[PDB]
Amino acid sequence: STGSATTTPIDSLDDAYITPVQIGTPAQTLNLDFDTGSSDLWVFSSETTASEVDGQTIYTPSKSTTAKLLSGATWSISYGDGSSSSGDVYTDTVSVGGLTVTGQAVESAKKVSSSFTEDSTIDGLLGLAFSTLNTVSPTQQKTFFDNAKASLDSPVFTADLGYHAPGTYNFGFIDTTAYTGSITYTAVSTKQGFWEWTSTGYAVGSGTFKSTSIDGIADTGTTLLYLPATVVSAYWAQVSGAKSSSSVGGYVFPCSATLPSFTFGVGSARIVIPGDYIDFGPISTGSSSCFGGIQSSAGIGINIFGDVALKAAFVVFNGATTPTLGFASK
Repeated sequence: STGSATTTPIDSLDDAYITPVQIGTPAQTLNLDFDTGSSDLWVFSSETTASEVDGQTIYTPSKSTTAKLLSGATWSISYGDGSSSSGDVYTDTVSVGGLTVTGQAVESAKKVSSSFTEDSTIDGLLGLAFSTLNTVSPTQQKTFFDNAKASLDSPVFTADLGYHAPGTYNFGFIDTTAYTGSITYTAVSTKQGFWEWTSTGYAVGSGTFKSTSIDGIADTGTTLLYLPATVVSAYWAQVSGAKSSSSVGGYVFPCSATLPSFTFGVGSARIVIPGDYIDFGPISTGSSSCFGGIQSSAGIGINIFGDVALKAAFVVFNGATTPTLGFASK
């Protein structure tokens, strides 16, 4: 089997992407944030504290003839941005772009933090990291990809995120028309539960490539590119007037600037992020100070190849017995 679904930016900045997902019988369609940095499929629901729901579409398990309470199971998750959610668990039928999994754990939110409530466009998350990170207790549950894998034509999914435009998540096949050149594959460590790999270096604009190993994670659920402070300083030093602002929380730059590109290495291959992809717009409405799309990871503990980087590539998440990542230009 295979599946194919369109993923759409939630706003004019590409702050995140939503993909329609069918849950239950008859189908209830929710727009979920596919997140290769976490492993829980959770939704706003009829159980979510009413004051914490503000415009989202909810899953109502009592209206699904295939929903079953997973007795005794609870979940609770906290994300790198400080947001969080928790609740109980059902199993139900879940379909993405024509690919169906029966018995998928659907984690129903009883509580969500303010940033989720305040974002009316995201109805929940669909985790695509390794199932060892799933938070369900006392019986850990499998991701949608893990449950579908054995049925797929090939044990892979691909992320093809657009810049200010829709893109695609495919399951079970590699669309050879969606990228240019060849796909370069690189090793993955699953020891932390992430799609963790090592970039071979970077360049700023038309500058020379610096060969240096950069360990990080391929994370569709993080907006920006978070890299070591040395790398980030080298980038922003090429932008007149750019500075790190403790009050704003990162590098800012004059909105009048034209930004240089940023290149990262994948083995001997190179992925070029155009400068425009690094512009996240005014820090506040009407400001002439703009927020940068490359930021320091120094306060995180891990480097994160988020959407800024991934949307410059066609990315293969290869879930073979020994997982690997593939990157192609597009």
